[PDB]
Amino acid sequence: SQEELRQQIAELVAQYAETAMAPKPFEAGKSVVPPSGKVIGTKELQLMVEASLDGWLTTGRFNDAFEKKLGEYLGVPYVLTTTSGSSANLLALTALTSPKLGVRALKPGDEVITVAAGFPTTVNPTIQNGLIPVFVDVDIPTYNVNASLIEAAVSDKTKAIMIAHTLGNLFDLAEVRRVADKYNLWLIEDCCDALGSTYDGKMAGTFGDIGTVSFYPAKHITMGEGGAVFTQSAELKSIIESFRDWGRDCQLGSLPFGYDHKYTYSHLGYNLKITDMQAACGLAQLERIEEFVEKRKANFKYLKDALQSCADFIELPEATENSDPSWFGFPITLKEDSGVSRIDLVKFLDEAKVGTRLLFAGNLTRQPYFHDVKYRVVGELTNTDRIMNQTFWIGIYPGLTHDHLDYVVSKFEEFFGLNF
Amino acid sequence: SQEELRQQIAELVAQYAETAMAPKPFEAGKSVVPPSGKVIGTKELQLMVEASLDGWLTTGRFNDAFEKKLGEYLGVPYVLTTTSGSSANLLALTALTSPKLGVRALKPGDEVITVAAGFPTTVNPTIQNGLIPVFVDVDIPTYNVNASLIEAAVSDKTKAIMIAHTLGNLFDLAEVRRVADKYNLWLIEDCCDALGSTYDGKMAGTFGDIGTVSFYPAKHITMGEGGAVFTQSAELKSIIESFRDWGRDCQLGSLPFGYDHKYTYSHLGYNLKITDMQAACGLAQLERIEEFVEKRKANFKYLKDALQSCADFIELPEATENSDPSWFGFPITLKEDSGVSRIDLVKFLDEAKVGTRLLFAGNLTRQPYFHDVKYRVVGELTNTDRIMNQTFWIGIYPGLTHDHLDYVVSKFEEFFGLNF
Ligand SMILES: *Cc1c(COP(=O)(O)O)cnc(C)c1O
Ligand SMILES: *Cc1c(COP(=O)(O)O)cnc(C)c1O
Repeated sequence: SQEELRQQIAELVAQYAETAMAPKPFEAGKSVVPPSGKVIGTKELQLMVEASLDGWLTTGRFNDAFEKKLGEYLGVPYVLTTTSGSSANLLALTALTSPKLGVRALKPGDEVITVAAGFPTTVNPTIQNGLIPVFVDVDIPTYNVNASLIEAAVSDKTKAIMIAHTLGNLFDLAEVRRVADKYNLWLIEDCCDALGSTYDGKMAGTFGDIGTVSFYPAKHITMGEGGAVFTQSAELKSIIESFRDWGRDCQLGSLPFGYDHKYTYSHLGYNLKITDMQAACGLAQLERIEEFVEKRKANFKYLKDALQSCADFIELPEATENSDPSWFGFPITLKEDSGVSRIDLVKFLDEAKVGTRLLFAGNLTRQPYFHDVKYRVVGELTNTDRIMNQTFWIGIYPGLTHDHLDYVVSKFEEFFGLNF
Repeated sequence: SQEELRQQIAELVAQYAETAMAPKPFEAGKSVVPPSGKVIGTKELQLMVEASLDGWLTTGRFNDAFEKKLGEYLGVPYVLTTTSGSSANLLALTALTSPKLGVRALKPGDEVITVAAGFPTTVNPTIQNGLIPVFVDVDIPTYNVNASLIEAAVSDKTKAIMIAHTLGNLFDLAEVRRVADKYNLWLIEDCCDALGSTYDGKMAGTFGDIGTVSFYPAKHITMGEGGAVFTQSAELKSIIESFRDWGRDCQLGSLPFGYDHKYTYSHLGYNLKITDMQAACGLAQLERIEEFVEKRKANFKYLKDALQSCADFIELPEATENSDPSWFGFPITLKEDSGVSRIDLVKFLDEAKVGTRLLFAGNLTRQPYFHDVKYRVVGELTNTDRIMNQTFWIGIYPGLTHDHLDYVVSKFEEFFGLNF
C-alpha cells in the first residue's frame, strides 16, 4: 500500500505547490526585482519528498540520476556532486596535488594564474593548498580575463590556470587554451555562474581538465546548497572522489595484510558529500535548465536593448567574442564622468525595489583577508579596480518577467533624467 | 487548504513510516548485526517533508531549531552546523588560524599534538593548514591517548591539542586540560563519535575551546551527511561562521567606501553549509538522543558481561576512569597468543552475519597518504600498532536488540570452542 501512499502524497504536494510556488503578478513600487533567485515548482518538492521517504539519506538513487543527467547535459562522462561550488573548486584544485600525477602534481610554492575580479573561493583553494596566486587584469565590458596578459605572468613556477566564466560570460578560451597547452599547464574552469554557457559552440567546462559548478539558490539551478566537479579524465575523476570521500583509496605505507580497504587512505581528504534530498531537488531542476538558459539569454537581450537609452551614462555588457553566454546576471559599469557615484544609483534602485549586487570581491587583493597572503600581480589591475569602484549587476534570471524589466528600465531612465 | 494540505500529508507520511521503518523480527543466520546504522522513523520523514515543502532549501527554520536544541543538550551557547564531522574538524582548527587571535593564532609550521590511532579527518585539518602533527601513543583497552605522554611531546612550537574521544570513550581530560592550561595550548575535542559522553559528569566537548560532532548515518544521530562545530566563545563562534560562510566578514584592505558588507571578506574561507532538509532530519533525531545514549550504554554493559566468557582470547573494552562514555561501538583486541588472526575472526564473523570494523586508520603514520607528510612522534606507537594489527569493533547501537547481541555472543563462543 506504500506505492499508493507515495502517489497519493505526490498529489497532495503537487496541489500544495501550485498554490505556494505560484508567480505573483507584478506591481510597480511594491513587487521587487531581485538580482537572482531560485525558480522551483511541483517536481522539485515532489522528488524531495520521494527522497525523504526513501529514508536512505546519503547519496544514492537520486544522486546517481543527477550526476548522470548532468553529465549528459554537459557532454562529460564524469560528474561528482559536492557541498557547494566553493567545495567543488577546492576539490578541483586539490585533486591536482595528488602524487599520482607524478611530475604534473601541484606543490606548495607553485603558481596558479587567475584574476582578481572574481569570487573569493575561485582563488582560495590555491592559497589553501600552499600555492601562489598570480593575477592579471580583466576586460570591460566582458568582465573576464584580458587573455593577452596571461603569457607574461607565466614563470617556471606556473603549473595551472584557474579562472571563472564571470557572470556567465565566457573568457577567451581560444587564447587561454593556447597558453595552457603551450606551457603544459593544468586548466580549471569555474563555471559556477556559467551553466549552459557555450564558446565556439562548445559547452563551458569541457575545454579544460576539470570544471566546477554551483547549486546555491542564486545560480542556474539549485539544491539549496550543492555543487559539482566534472571532468573527462577517469584518472582525475578517481582522485577527486578520493579527496571528497575521506581521502580513502580506490603499495605504499606499512599497513598489515588484510586491512579493510574502506579504511585505507591514499589522499589528504575531506568529507564533502551531499544528501540524496539535495540530489533530488537538483534532479528536478535539470528538467528546466534548457528553458532557464533560454529565458536568461532573452531577458538579457531585451533589457540591454531597452537600456541602450542610457548608454551615455553607463556601459552595457558585451558577450565575449565567439561565445553564447548563459548570463547569470546583468553587469553594468557606471561612468566616472557621469556626475554621480555608484552608491547614489544603488541607493536609488534599492528604494525602487530594484536589487543590485557588486561584482563579488571587486578586487581580491584589496580585500581585508588578502592583507598578508603571498601572491603576484603581473601588470596593472586598472580594470579590476574600475570594477570594484564602478561596477554592479542586476537581475535577468527566469523569475523576472518583461514587466519586471520594463520597470527596471524606467527607473534607470527616471534616474538619469531621460524621461524628460 | 494550506495548513491543511499539510496536516494531511503528515498523515500519509506517518503511515508510510509504519510500514517502512518497522523493525524486522530477528532471525539467526539470516538477519545481520551491523556495527552501526541509523534509527529513523515517522518524525524524521515528516520534518524532512516539511522542509521540502517550505521551499526555502538553505538553512533556516529547522536549522535554527536544531542548533538551538543541540546547544541545550550539549550545554553550550554557540552551535554551528556544517557539511560533515570532517568539515566541522576542518573549521575548528582553521578558525584558530584567524589573525583576530593575535599572538595565539595557529601559523604554518606550528605543532598540534594528537594520536595516530584515530580517524583521518581528526588530523588532516592540521596538515591542510600547514601545521605539523605530533603523535603520542594510546592506551588499551580504553583506546584513547596515553595522557602521561602529552607533556613530553610539547615544545616551543606546540600551539594546540586536537584529539577525539575515540569510539565514545573519553580520553583523560584531567591530564589533557592540565597540560593544555599549563602551556596555554588550544584544545579541540573531536566528539564526532561521542555525542552524549560525559567525563566527571560534564558533557563531552565542553572542556576545551572548540567541539565537533558528526551526523553521518553511523553516528549517534544523523542527517545523512552533516555535522556541527560548537563553542562557548562568541569570538570563536564568529571566526568559525566566517570561515564557513565564504570567509565573509561578520579596517584592513583598500575597498572603496560603501562596498557591500556581504562582499567584504575577512578570512580565507570555504562554503561548508547544509540545507534545512538535513537540519530537519537532525531536529527529529534530537528527540531520540537521550533514548539512544541510554540504549548504547545498556547494550555495552550487556554485551561485555556476556563476552566475559572469552576473556582468555580477547581483551574487553574499558571506560576511561571517571567517565560515562556514550559508546559508539564495542572495541575488542584479539590476543596475539590466541593462535589465530584477526583476519580469521573477522572472516568468521562476516560469514555469521556479524559486522566488524577495524579501528579506522589503525596507525595514521602507516597509511599510504602519510608517506611524505611532515610529522613528529614522541616515544613509540606500540599500542597504536597493536590496534592496527589486533583491534576491531562491533555493534552496540540502538538498532540492536538482546536477541541480536546474544546471537553475536554465541558466535564468539562457537569460534573459540567455548560452547564445549
Ligand atoms: C557562487 C560561486 C562560487 C561558489 O559557489 P557556492 O555554492 O556559493 O559555494 C564560486 N565561484 C563563483 C564565480 C561563484 O559565483
Ligand atoms: C565519522 C568521524 C569523523 C568525521 O565525520 P564525517 O561526518 O564522516 O565526515 C571525524 N572523526 C571521527 C573520530 C569520526 O568517527
